[PDB]
Parts: sequence; C-alpha cells; structure tokens
Amino acid sequence: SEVAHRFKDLGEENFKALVLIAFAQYLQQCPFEDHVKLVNEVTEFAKTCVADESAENCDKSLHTLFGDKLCTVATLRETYGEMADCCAKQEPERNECFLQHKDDNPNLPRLVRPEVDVMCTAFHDNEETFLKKYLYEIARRHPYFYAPELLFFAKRYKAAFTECCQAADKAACLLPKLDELRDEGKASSAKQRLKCASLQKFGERAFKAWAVARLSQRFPKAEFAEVSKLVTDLTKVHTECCHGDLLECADDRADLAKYICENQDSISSKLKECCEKPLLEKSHCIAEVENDEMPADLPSLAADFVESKDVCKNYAEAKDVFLGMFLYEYARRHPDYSVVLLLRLAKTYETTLEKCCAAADPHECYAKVFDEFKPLVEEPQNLIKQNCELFEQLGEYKFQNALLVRYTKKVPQVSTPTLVEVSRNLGKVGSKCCKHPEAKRMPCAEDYLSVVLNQLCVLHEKTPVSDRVTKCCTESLVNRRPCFSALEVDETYVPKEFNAETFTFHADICTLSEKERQIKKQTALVELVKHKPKATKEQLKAVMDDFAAFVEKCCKADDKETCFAEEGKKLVAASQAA
Ligand SMILES: OC[C@H]1O[C@H](O)[C@H](O)[C@@H](O)[C@@H]1O
Repeated sequence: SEVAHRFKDLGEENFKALVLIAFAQYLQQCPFEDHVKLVNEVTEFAKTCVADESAENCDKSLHTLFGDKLCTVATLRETYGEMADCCAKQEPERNECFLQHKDDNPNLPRLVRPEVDVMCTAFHDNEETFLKKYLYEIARRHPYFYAPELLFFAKRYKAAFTECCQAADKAACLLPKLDELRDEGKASSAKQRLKCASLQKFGERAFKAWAVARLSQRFPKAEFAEVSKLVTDLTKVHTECCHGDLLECADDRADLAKYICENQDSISSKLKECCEKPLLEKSHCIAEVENDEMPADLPSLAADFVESKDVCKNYAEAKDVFLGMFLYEYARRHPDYSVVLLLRLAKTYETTLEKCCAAADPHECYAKVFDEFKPLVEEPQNLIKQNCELFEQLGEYKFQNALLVRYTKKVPQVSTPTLVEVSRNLGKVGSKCCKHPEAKRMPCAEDYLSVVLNQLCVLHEKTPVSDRVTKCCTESLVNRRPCFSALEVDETYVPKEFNAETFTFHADICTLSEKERQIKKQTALVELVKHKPKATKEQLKAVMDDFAAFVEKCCKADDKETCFAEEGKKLVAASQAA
C-alpha cells in the first residue's frame, strides 16, 4: 500500500499539507472548502490503509486515488470546464491531462492582505485553517512550487504569526517578515520553475548535466562517484516534484538529506550546521549551502582530456561518463563560472571530439579545444562587468527602466504586464549580484538570469505572440541568455497606433505605494516604447518627464480627478509629437 507508506514516512501533518498543495496545484480555479473536504477524505482513507494494507482500495496508485477524489468536483463544467476533459479520461492519460493544464498566469485575484488586527484575529481563531489557506493560495498561483520547500514557508509564516500577534506593535513586527517571505517565495518559485522546464522540455540528460555542474561547484572535494550518486537522487526528487508526485518527492528529499548528513566527510565540510537542523530547515539549508573550499592541489585538465590518447576511445567507449567527468573536473575548479557557462563549455568540448574523433589527426584538431573556451568565458564576463557598471550609476529602479526599454525594443510583441514583471526581475540582478566581488559575480548573475528568462519563456508560452521569444525559449536552455542578448530592436514589428486610454491616468495614482507607482510609470514606458521603438532618443525621457509633471500637478490639483482628464487629452497628443 503506497498511500499508507507515504503516511508513515511523512507523518500526518506533512502528509496533509502535501496532499492539499497537490490539489490546489491540480485545480487552481477551485475554492478552498472543496480542496479541504478532499484532503480530509484522503487522510481519513489513508489512516485505514495504515490500519490494514489489504483494506479495500489501499493497493491503488496515488494518481488514481487523487484523480478520483478530484473528479468528484472537476466535472462541473460551465464553472470549471476543461478539467472535465481530464475527468472523462482514465489513468495515466488523466494525470498528464491534469499536469498539462497547469496555469503559470491564472486569472486569479491578486491578494491584497487585510489589516494586521484582522489577520491576527484569523490566526488565533483557528491557526490550522489559517496555515492551510496560506498553502492553498500560494500553491494555486504557483503550481510548480517546490512542494517540500513550501512546507518550510508555512513553517516560517506560522512562526511570524505566533510571535508577532503578541508584541506591542503588531504591524511593525509581522509585515517586515511577511515581505521577506513574499520576496523569497517569488525567487524560490522561479528557481523550481526552471528545474521543471529542464525536465519537461529538454529531458533528464539535460537536468543531470546541470546537476553535475552545480553539485561539483558545491562539493569539490567530493569524488566523481559521490557526485554522480547525489545527482541521480536529486534528479529523482525533482522528477517526482515536477510531475505532481509530491508525496514521494518529500519522502525522497528527506532520504537525500539523511544520506548527505551521514556522509559529510565524503561530501563537504560546510554541512556541520545544516545537518544539526530540523527536518525542513535541514534540506533548505543544504540546498542553499555555500561552496566547499577547492582541493588545494588540483592537476591540469589537459593530461586526461586533451594530451591523452584514448581520448577518442574513452569518448566512444563511454560517452556519458566521460563527459560527466570532464564537467565535474572543470566544474569543481570554477566556482567563479556560472553553471550555464560551464554547460556551454561542456557542449563545446563534445561537439569538438564529435568532429575531431572522426579521425584524420584527432590529436590535432582537438588539441586546441580550450582555445574555443576563451570567447565563451569572455562574453558573459564583459556583459556582467558592464551591466554592473550601468547599475552603479543608475541604482535598481533606473536600472529596471533601461532594461524595460532594452527588452521591449527587442521583443515588442510580448504582453505589457509580462514585460514589466520580467524587466524588473531582470534589474533585480544588480542588487543581488554586483555587490559581490568577481569571485561570485558571474554564477550569481547569469544563473539568476536563467531563472528570470525562464519566467518570460513560460509566461509567454501560455499565449504566444513573438517568434523571437519562442525561438530563444526552444533553441536550447543553456543558450537562452546569449540568445536574448544578441537580439536588437525589431524592424518587422509594426509600431502600435496609439491609445488615449493607455496614457490617461486617474487620481487613485496619488495614493499608491512607491512600489505600485513604479510599476505604473514602467507600464506607461513600455507602452511608449511599443508606440515608437524605431525613434527613441532621450525623446522618451522627455515624454516620461512630461508624464511625471502632469502627475505632480494633478495629484496636488485637488479637484475631483478633473485635471487627470483635462490635461489627459492635452498631453496624450503632445507626446506623439514630442
Ligand atoms: O534542488 C534542491 C536540493 O538541493 C540539495 O542538494 C538537496 O538535494 C535537496 O534536499 C534540495 O532540495
């Protein structure tokens, strides 16, 4: 009995939370009460199966159990609809139908959070319900969230409410903490979102390589066989999580932590404190842990990978292990290299041996492989230093606007809200990365940009509009950033006529958070660039300043939104001209 097994290992509290997540990610439109009903029914059934593994139905697949349980609700169509596709299917075509229907941008209310007293009132009232509702809302808005890590979020959320609904000042306590969690939430969601796209669109060989690269950077004293074994396990975990199998994913993640913590000596000397932690922190910790120190004596690659004969024989005899090995060996030596870079290098090596070992003088044409690495290392470095340079003059917000123009120019067809979200997360690289010394700049930055471009890739995927986005997103995961880089303003694109709509604002702008005000400015800038990509000196900065000044005047005009509408016909015309 699999469900009974997943009960025992996980315990009831984590069991229930995981189950709930699974339902809200499968059916994001569904109200809270229905999923709760479904969870308790599943827990109730699972308990009997721990009571007797021969009890009727306990032998069935988690998929069948969850699917059946789901279909008692999904079939109601003019309310749901296309999940009544899936309900008329049988396993395993149904599970895939559920997965294939995940929505990275579902038309759901953005959650405004109410005032603190009320929130604290809700927590003390029934704190189990409050937590469940927290999971419910995040999971359905992020159907690919690293489900085990979402438990950890819930844990810290609960700790914020337990502490903060006790002090002198509720809001001063809690609101900062909820913000730090909303910040990490977004990043964590996007991090996992890329892992699932590696697996789903490029297959496990691609993921495995990514893994070897990254774990070798992290665990460089560890031998290749130890790395391979962690890599097999890490992949099994993510493969399960990206596929909706949350239960096994949590269970296999705990096991992976047990394993790692018992073998610290073969692995890294930084695990000390992660391994002292409780179950959830423990995994979270490991995943976040800084690189171990490099083995001080390390021999040059050349001996076994260029100078040697048997290069071609090893290549052919065992290509996957030989290539893993190159990548491990080169990875452990360059924690100052982004993972996308190192996989780029390793693809370059392969292709070279490919063509070279097609024997005329193999030992010759592949003698200068490392020669091809030169340009590949330099392209990122220059862009990183340069964009960090541009950021220092500008700061985060002004750095965001520059990107906004850059990428809207690049791919003008992409929805406005998408551009704004993407460019702002793109600008957030400067804050996270340029702070660092060059030792840490490139991984930080180019790896971060993978995450953010992958966001643009999936958001755009839902309703495709620009052939250059689709092309860069399909082409090759490893190449995505360069692909977007090499792109320049679009000639094909027929500039947008013009809207009075899109440049008249309303008096609600005078009371918005600095955050929301930025987003509104940016939204208008995109729309601007969309109207005039070809032409765009400083003439954009003139227009944006003409907007900001009408906004200064109109927010101090104190009337009933009148100059927003009066000066709102005035200036719409004026900006097409200037
Ligand atoms: O991909 C994230 C993972 O990284 C770590 O190496 C551990 O494998 C795991 O517990 C964590 O989830």
